[PDB]
Amino acid sequence: ILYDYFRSTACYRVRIALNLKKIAYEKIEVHLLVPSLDINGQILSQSMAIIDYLEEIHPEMPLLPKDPFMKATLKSMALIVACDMHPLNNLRVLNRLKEQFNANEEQVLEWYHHWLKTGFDAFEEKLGALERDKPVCFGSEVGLADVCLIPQVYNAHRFHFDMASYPIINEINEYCLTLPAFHDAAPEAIS
Amino acid sequence: LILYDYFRSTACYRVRIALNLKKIAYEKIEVVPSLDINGQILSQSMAIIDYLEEIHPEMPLLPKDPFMKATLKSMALIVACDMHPLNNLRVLNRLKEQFNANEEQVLEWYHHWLKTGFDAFEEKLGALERDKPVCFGSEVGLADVCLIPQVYNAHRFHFDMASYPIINEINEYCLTLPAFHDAAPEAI
Repeated sequence: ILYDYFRSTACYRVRIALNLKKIAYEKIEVHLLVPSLDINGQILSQSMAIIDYLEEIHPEMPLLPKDPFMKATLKSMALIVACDMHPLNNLRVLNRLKEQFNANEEQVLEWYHHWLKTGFDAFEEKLGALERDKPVCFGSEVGLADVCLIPQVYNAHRFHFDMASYPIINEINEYCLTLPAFHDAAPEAIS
Repeated sequence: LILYDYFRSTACYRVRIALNLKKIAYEKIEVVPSLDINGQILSQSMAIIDYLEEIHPEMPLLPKDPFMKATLKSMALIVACDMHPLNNLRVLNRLKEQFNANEEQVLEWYHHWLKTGFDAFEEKLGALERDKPVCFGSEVGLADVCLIPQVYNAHRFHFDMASYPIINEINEYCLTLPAFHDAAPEAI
């Protein structure tokens, strides 16, 4: 049982992860902990934690390489998104800017775009040191970094940030968006 | 094996601790954090620790049960994801740059995220069993490694921890152990 909010980036990651490794689950659409997984009564939060659990009980369709260093390297790229980007732009943060600072619309956008630039700069950076056979983050299979990247890029277009500066990312996103696992997990697919 | 380190960076504090718990020898350079493995560099504090845990399985920072392992992972994420990033220097600077925020406004911000996170953390703590002041069971783990340094940030910024009895017990206990004590910024 996945408890799901369709506008949630975190939830988008989980939805992709569940598809990629072809895990049979069961969705429960709610409003506004999401995502959260119910495992025979036992509830688990935090999208990165949720994904690592899946990865552990369902080792097939690995979202990470075996090489301990590469595994950690890809992980840290997923963290760039999940730690150095998403947290700053969460609805809760935008609202604090509005409460505390009565941020007008251009202000929220400038803030929001600021962390996009910083996060995509760093991401495309490390991206440039890896080799790939297709437009995925690394290698010849889609992984954890791609799982976290697609939802972040979705947010960026939604807030109309211009991706011109990030060719490799733009390619990977385009590629990934043609897989059912990604496509069917999109928020639009939900409604 | 090299660690680019800053003594008062709570992310590096997390890493220093894990290196100690695992008794891994390493060269420390005070400029982060970044781990330099034979010329190859790795950069996210949570990624680094996961690397230490795969490369050095012994002195496990997490239990074997997949659920409890995931559960403590998520508590660690409460801190690493829902707390620390919002209160990073770069963010505070941004508030003063974009909103010309003042001291007292920066503090209100900083404390709001402290409160929000500790509330959640203390919450999940209440559902868990322990035989000493650690997050879970009778051995320190990854959650402890992330909690202590966050707590340090809370004191450093004069945030009242009165409402988090368990957290406060854990912080106290863990700081009695050399692995934590010797990784603290004061020690550095």
